[PDB]
Amino acid sequence: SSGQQSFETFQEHYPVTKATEKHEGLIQCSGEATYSNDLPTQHNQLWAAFVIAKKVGAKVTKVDTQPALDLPGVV
Amino acid sequence: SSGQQSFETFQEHYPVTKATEKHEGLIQCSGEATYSNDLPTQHNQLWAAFVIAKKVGAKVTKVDTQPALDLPGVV
Repeated sequence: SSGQQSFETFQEHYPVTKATEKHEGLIQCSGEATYSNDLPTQHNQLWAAFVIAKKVGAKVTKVDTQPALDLPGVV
Repeated sequence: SSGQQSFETFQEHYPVTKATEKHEGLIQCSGEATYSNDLPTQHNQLWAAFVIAKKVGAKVTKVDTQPALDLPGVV
């Protein structure tokens, strides 16, 4: 595969209309850049996941959490 | 021991000139209030302490760190 790019730049507006690397390009590539879940480990942190309904049009009348809570580390 | 306080308060400027509790008062007393060293444990964190000179007007000609770096956990 290959690409070609054709465009104009205007030095008289520089740095605007200049073709540049991304503001965060290097930190993105090095793994320095942080996202939401890159927050360090907090003491007593837990993780969440949804419990879902699978029966369209039905109503949930009873929920048994015991099989989940029997696993050590489920809170 | 005992104290007395005498002061004016100006209802027309309220809440300016009102005698109130501190903005942070309850969190300061509960231990919810955070100061610089209440920042959570960070991964790979170390603690610093100063090594000090004890001989005024002398020059330090040699530093032997090996007795310190011999202790596990000194980096």
